[PDB]
Amino acid sequence: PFVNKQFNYKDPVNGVDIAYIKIPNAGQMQPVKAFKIHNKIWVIPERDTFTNPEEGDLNPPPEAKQVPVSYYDSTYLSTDNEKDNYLKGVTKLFERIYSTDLGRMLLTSIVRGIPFWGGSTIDTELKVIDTNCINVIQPDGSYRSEELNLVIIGPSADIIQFECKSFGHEVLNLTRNGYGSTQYIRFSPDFTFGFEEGAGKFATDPAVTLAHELIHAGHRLYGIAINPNRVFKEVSFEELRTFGGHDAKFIDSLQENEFRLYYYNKFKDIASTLNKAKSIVGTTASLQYMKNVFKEKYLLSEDTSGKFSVDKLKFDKLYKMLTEIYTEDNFVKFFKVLNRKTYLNFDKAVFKINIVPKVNYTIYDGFNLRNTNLAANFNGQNTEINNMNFTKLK
Ligand code: NI
Ligand SMILES: [Zn+2]
Repeated sequence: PFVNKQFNYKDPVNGVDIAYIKIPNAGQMQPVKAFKIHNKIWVIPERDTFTNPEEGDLNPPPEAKQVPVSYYDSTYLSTDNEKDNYLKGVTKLFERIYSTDLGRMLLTSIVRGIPFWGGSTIDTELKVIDTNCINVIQPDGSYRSEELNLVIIGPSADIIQFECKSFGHEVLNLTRNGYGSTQYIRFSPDFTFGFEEGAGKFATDPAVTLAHELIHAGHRLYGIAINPNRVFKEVSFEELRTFGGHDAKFIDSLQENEFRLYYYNKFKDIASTLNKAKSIVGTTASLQYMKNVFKEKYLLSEDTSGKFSVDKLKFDKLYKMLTEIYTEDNFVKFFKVLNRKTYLNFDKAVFKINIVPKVNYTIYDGFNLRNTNLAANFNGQNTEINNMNFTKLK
């Protein structure tokens, strides 16, 4: 959200909000420089070779999809200057999202969405799940485990394949059992995608793209994501609800109620677990403090005795906010930008962009800069009218 510090990539490490860290992902990875831009939110200006052991190399595979479906450059985001621009780009997009009431609400929900402490085998002990933390190097070279909700990280091999990644549990389905897990969003502010509205060729505002992933992240942080195997005529349920607008109508109402009820019961389990709890692992967190943190997250009701329960009214509000109010469609309305009308894009294009310079893109106007000839008719997003801002890869 509000990012109160303007980071430069070369800013000196301080072990607090600028640090070298390691990701839970097994293997002895080299520590990477990361920046804490807000409570619970970090940015790692590196290509993601870390979250998936089968995706550790950036070269195009022999059978790669071609532009504009995929795009490959093993050297993208390999230099200090690129990483600085990436950090600054990602930060600007957070400000753009935060500048809307809707984005302010979403970013708040995200910060509150601490992944549940369901790490213990003793059903009376509260314990953090290791894969919801990062290890932060300290001055003496020791590591300090820090909980976090969200990491923005550079893309893996396919530069334009953005998505939410998270570490799984051996038995728990964290993004689908109400628990939640730290979300790693593969994202780049340095490219964007085209759509058609000889029809004009427009570019998606990167803030909409990022907001889209943040919506996925919200579902996944509250453990209410829909299994990708659930689709409607086909596109996944999870994508249709996230995109919103016209295409949401293809979601089966009954199926929608099934999941609302399902996740209702999942929240109830969480409340019972909290009630049961007697021990807690760690240091700066009292069990009372954590119970309160999760009361806050799941909007639980608490009686005089201190017992937790789920309020169906509060639950309905929260669920609707996360699944119906936070949509790409609704963000487009708040940004007042042009966006493709339907989830599936049959006229794709890919462009290199640079959002960082003020002459190019602003927190308040994106590409459609007020008091320029780019202000009207979404001229700023028109790849032919605003051609200096969009370099077509193919
Ligand atoms: Ni229709
Ligand atoms: Zn999506």
